Amino acid sequence: RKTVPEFLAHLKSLPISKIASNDVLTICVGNESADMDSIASAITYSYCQYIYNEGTYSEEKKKGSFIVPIIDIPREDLSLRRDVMYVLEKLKIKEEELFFIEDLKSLKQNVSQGTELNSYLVDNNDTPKNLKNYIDNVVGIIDHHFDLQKHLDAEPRIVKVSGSCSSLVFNYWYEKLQGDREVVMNIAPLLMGAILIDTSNMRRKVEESDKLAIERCQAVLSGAVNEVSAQGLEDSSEFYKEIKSRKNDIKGFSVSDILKKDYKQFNFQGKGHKGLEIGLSSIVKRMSWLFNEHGGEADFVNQCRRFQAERGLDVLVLLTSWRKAGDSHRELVILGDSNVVRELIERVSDKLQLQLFGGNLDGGVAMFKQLNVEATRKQVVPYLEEAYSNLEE
Ligand SMILES: [Mn+2]
Repeated sequence: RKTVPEFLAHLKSLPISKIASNDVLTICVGNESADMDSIASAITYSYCQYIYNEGTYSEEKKKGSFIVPIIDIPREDLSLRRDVMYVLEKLKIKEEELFFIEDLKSLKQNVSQGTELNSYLVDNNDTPKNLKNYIDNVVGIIDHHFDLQKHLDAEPRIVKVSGSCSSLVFNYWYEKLQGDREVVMNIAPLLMGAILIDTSNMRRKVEESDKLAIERCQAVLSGAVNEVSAQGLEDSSEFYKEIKSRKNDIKGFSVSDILKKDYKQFNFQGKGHKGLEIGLSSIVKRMSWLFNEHGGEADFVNQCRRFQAERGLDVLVLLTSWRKAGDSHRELVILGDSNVVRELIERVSDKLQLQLFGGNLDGGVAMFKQLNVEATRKQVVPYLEEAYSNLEE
């Protein structure tokens, strides 16, 4: 019975032909932002599949093959997620045991050209754009984002409301593993990392899936007890503070690091035959902090324009958020051609309750207080998409 690092090291020790089966190599990948949820969900799916197939739950059912968990970023970018590093350290998962974009490319390169590369998707429901030329078929989906209604024949195909995708992944596998306590012990830090960050320690965005996953972890982590003490929840709170603090820590990172470490890119289809290439970076510190840490407004904006150019974007959006004295604050900063950016912002300003504090839409760089403090990137993207659909051409 291998632990999670032992399972990962075992995959690393195998020839690709023993990972693949009948000319199919199967992976599981999260989304291009590679946050805690994407990383935890991918590793969990893959590890649970391994345990399931090796065990007696799968008897008189038949056993597939290994699933390689993928983290969809360059290996070097892992360190930008200090919260994730901390949680991986708790499980003794070494970075050299994990599989990143480089590894997936080496896989695709080192396997025969006739071998199909099929993917489970977790924390997304269509293939990340950067992997479209690597992945042949989507075979299963577990996600909690807007349902794009693709891959309707996926097995499983779970796209449902959840604070954390990881809750859905875990509950799915927990049933199949008949509550296997060892598995739960072996993944709990990674699972709870994702659930607690995504739900702000089970205080925001909580759904029945998250409540169930937590209940299941508590039962195991407690073991045999005559009464339930406060200690488990106290430990959960200390762990939350550690991960939240580290997610909130971007000191010492470059502007490019900050922009790329929680980033999603889209192409919006509009009335024009050419779409809008748009990237959105979600950031944990306010603009004045960012400026002060990065040589000032001018220097900071210069580095943003560089990142925009490098990623081939028509529009770059920065979404900041933070909490102070118990209250949420948000800002939205947009960079792009004055025409498109003015029209987009003018169409979403009411819903997002945007108040200009710097720049000018006509210059193509503008900075807004966002008084709709409930709206995250998950909401902002469709608002912008709708706005873009209304633009003439
Ligand atoms: Mn998620």
